[PDB]
Amino acid sequence: ANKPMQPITSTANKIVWSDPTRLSTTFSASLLRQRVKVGIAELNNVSGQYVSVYKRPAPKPEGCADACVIMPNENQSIRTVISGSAENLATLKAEWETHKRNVDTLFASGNAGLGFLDPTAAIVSSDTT
Amino acid sequence: ANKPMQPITSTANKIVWSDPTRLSTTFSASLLRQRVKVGIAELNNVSGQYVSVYKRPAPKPEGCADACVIMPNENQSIRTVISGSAENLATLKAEWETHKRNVDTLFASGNAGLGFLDPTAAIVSSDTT
Amino acid sequence: ANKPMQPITSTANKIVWSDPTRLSTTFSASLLRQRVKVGIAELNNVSGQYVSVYKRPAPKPEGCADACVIMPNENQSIRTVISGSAENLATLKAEWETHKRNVDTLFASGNAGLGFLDPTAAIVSSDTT
Amino acid sequence: ANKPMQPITSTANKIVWSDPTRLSTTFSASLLRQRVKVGIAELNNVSGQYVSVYKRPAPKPEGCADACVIMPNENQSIRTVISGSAENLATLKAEWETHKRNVDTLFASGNAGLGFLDPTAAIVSSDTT
Amino acid sequence: ANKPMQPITSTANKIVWSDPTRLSTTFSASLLRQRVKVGIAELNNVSGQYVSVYKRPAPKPEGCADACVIMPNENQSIRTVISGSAENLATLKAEWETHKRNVDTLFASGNAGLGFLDPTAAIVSSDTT
RNA sequence: CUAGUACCGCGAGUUAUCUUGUGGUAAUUAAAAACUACCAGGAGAUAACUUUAUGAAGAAAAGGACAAAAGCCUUGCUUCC
Repeated sequence: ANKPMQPITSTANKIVWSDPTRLSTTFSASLLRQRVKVGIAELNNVSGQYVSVYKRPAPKPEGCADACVIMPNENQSIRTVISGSAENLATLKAEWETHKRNVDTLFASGNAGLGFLDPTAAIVSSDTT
Repeated sequence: ANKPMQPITSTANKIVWSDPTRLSTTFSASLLRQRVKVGIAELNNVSGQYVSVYKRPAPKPEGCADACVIMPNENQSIRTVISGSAENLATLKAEWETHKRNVDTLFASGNAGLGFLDPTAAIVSSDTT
Repeated sequence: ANKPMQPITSTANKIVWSDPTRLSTTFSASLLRQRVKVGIAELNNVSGQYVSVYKRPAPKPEGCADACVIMPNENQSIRTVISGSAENLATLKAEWETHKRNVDTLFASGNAGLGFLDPTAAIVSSDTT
Repeated sequence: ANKPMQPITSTANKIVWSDPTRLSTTFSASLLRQRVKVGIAELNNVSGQYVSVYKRPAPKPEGCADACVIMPNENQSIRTVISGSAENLATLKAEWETHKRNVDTLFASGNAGLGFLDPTAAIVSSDTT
Repeated sequence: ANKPMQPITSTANKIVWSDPTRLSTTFSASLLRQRVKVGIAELNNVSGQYVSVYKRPAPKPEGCADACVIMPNENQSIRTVISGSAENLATLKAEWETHKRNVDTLFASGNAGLGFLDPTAAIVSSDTT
């Protein structure tokens, strides 16, 4: 039951969503479409840039029930860019799906968030046996 | 019990742990292997430096309960460097054990931390009778 | 038991012990008291340096050995420094055994003295669960 | 009873005592030994400077005590210098004995502490009748 | 049952092992991967430098092992370099296997180790009849 | 008192972090009086680099004599620093 956003800046190359209850949080997606001559063939390349921004209150040190004592907000941001030829969209979606698993198995379930990299983490590619 | 730290940076020359609860707490172990020349014999020397760091906020003058403002924190650092030939590790451990007791006599049980030195403390060497 | 040392050089800040039978073995403790001031608080910082020195003969020809080979000697040293304010000394002692515990589980039980590092070793915090 | 101090800095001339509970409380003694000649005979004069320092917090309460209003300390210093040849040390102790009573009359029992001189106060000499 | 080693230092392109009992013994594996351009047949090349180092004491005089006399150890080194395209690795393994056969002919079975070269020994090709 | 005895010092620079806090930049103030935002900056603690004490090591490419070279030298790079 997440709060849905509404578009704010609608443009042929950029749309920004923001939450009515919390105007601070945003999610903006921008596309840059380009035509590429990779070799003896002309191809249409697209680079979609998706960024989600959230301003959250700081840790709120313990034993501080007082309401109007207010801390500043840090910067929780996530940026993603997807670059690939349009005709290879079907196989590109496989890349996006497996990219999520690699990040999740390394950061979500792993400890990459705290700042530690696990060389023995098991990550796999899109290609299957 | 105690919350176990988890490594944040790992390297064959140094490893740094940190408390996931608070990142200020730190315990870093570093090594410096060295090949040391003695009389017609070559011996492998290892010098391991171990540092434990804690940020403790103020002494918090008692009487009144703490108002919710952060106290500037001081550094409580314990640094330990152990140097010796690798092959004499068996006897160096005994030297480490008696070293712990000697410091405990001066500091854990004495008033060394307050800045006082007792020239009558009982100090026992690694060699036994 | 172990042979006690007697004080050698009683200085304003440094006292050095030494075994009467073996003058090579020493245990010197030096104190440095500093006047440090933090936010609206006056602190007495104490940095205690403790050095344990032992000169150990070489591994001694393996296989066997007589009682007249007398190999050269090599330096075994252990230095620890304890830095912090005396105002919160009682809690400063808390990480001392924790620092003792962390090094023991990493160097005594482990093989860090040889030159190895164990990124998966159990390192526990001073604070309690 | 009274909490004893421990020596801090030891020197051939000066030794400083400080209280473990209150590091600021201080009793320092410094001696300057010198040879002087008056009746074509050398005399070994000893000058002993004794200083006692305490930091009494000024009378903070004004009806209101409160948990943690902390207002600064004041200087309470007592310095005594004892001079005279060690040859007449036996009678010089009696001089110290008399000096104590004379000061006690003016200050300990009288109102010299308030800042008043009593001309008719009873003052007696070391020499007895 | 040969003694197993564990890695000493890790690097992006270098791993070394050493025996805990004897730190002198080492085994270094270093890789160098580089992009090789060919006649419009792109290839990936690797260069593996494998070094085995042993410090062995010089041979004691014949007919006497009793006397625990230590000769200064000498350096024994075996270094191997493998270069080739990763695509042709499968047949390159046969190259390595054949290389062993030729060396064993001169070195192990033969006496090329003593400094004597035999232009008669059978040297077989990698490919089969 | 002064051959000695004995006594004294332990530190460089740059950068960042924390604490203290000298001035300046403007505000309320007739005001750089004093609180505030920034900088410079005296001081104490910590971290990184050149280099100090005193620095030391790790070859793998190049040139130097030479066959374009390696082995004899240094430099690229790194380590506590």
